[PDB]
Amino acid sequence: MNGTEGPNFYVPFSNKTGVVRSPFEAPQYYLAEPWQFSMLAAYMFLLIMLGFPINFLTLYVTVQHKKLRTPLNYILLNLAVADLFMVFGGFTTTLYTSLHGYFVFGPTGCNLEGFFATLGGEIALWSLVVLAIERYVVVCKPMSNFRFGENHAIMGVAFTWVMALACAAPPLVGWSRYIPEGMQCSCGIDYYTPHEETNNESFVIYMFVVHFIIPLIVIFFCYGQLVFTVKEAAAQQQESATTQKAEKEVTRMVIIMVIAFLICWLPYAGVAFYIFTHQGSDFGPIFMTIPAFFAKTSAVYNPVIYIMMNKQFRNCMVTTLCCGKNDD
Ligand SMILES: *[C@@H]1O[C@H](CO)[C@@H](O[C@@H]2O[C@H](CO)[C@@H](O[C@@H]3O[C@H](CO)[C@@H](O)[C@H](O)[C@@H]3O)[C@H](O)[C@H]2NC(C)=O)[C@H](O)[C@H]1NC(C)=O
Ligand SMILES: *[C@@H]1O[C@H](CO)[C@@H](O[C@@H]2O[C@H](CO)[C@@H](O[C@@H]3O[C@H](CO)[C@@H](O)[C@H](O)[C@@H]3O)[C@H](O)[C@H]2NC(C)=O)[C@H](O)[C@H]1NC(C)=O
Ligand SMILES: CCCCCCCCOCCOCCOCCOCCO
Ligand SMILES: *C/C=C(C)/C=C\C=C(C)\C=C\C1=C(C)CCCC1(C)C
Ligand SMILES: CCCCCCCCCCCC[N+](C)(C)[O-]
Ligand SMILES: [Zn+2]
Repeated sequence: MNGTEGPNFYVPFSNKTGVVRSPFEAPQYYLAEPWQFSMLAAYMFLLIMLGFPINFLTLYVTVQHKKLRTPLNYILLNLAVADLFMVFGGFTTTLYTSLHGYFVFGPTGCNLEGFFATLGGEIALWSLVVLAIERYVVVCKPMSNFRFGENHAIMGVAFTWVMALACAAPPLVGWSRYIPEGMQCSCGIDYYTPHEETNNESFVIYMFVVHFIIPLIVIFFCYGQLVFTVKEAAAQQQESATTQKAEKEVTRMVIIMVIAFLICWLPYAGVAFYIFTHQGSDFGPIFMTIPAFFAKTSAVYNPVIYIMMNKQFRNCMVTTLCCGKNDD
């Protein structure tokens, strides 16, 4: 056996030397150097100390400024909340797990870490869908005399929560399950075992198809409509050069957010898909540790892209932080 399966775990280390233990029962220092566990800990600590203030700040600045009530403003507020859930719901646990080198909080700890990570990632993915569609509607206005206003914004946000929970929750109640990965200090979906009792196989398929591929199809479609229009379907829409310059700011930003997501999550995606199609194969704990922990920057990069690429949000922020002068 290249790894060590247990009732509820899969250590990617051979147990021929009898050293393997359950990531729920004892430290995993046999897996790698303890200074590496300190690196993860240190890492999570930074993510928490960065993620807590940039998200809250985003959330706070948005609420405080009434003029910040467009679909973008709404979507980014939504991410800010999603990220605070990742930070406080998940990262605190992954931090503490890294410090002890195992899930001292047992499977309940693992569920927290896996849930909020999955939730935050998916909320970001589906939010991208809502934005692309909003860019589509606002930049090409295909449907009739329609208004993607505040009302749809709310419906947009609720929508992201629905899809994301459709992915993150089922493994909490019997469809697949959260399971330790890599050095055993973070938890992901079970790509590792078939465990037919929780119908693992069918969940992983559902996840990759509905919670990765489909959303990418939708965004790709929208991206199609925008390239086309910015080309020859907009010169007939008489888009005044004055609005386009502000609607191109926002369009560029969404595109960057989409690229950042791919940069952040594809590596995890690939390893997961690999493991899934090579169960039992010989891979170490480092194979998934790097992509998994890297993906956790998803809790941080969005508000930063926001601050850096949306002048209106930026100015409001400086205003909030400087009190009065640097508004809404
Ligand atoms: C655990 O990992 C090892 C690799 O580290 C996997 O073992 C590999 O298994 C394949 C078959 O699935 C072996 O291929 C066979 O090679 C012989 C040559 O003697 C050939 O006649 C067969 O037709 C076939 O091609 C491969 O050699 C083997 N690698 C080694 C060196 O062990 C294994 O599948 C993984 N899981 C298990 C079973 O523990
Ligand atoms: C990796 O292999 C090691 C041993 O190579 C596994 O740990 C060992 O597990 C055995 C069987 O559970 C333990 O033996 C116990 O013996 C008493 C006899 O009084 C019996 O009453 C128990 O039911 C049990 O059979 C043994 O203590 C333990 N060895 C130690 C101390 O490490 C280990 O479980 C394997 N990794 C995993 C968790 O898959
Ligand atoms: C230098 C990399 C060459 C190895 C490429 C292997 C391609 C095997 O096709 C499998 C299809 O998987 C999708 C993308 O492939 C990337 C790695 O494949 C591993 C499968 O998870
Ligand atoms: C640090 C902990 C992590 C990364 C735990 C779990 C992550 C997932 C189950 C991720 C799922 C996916 C997302 C969020 C978006 C890209 C596709 C996906 C299905 C791999
Ligand atoms: C539905 C399939 C999606 C798979 C996405 C794959 C992205 C590639 C990322 C690196 C994976 C390569 N590998 C084998 C080292 O894991
Ligand atoms: Zn409306």
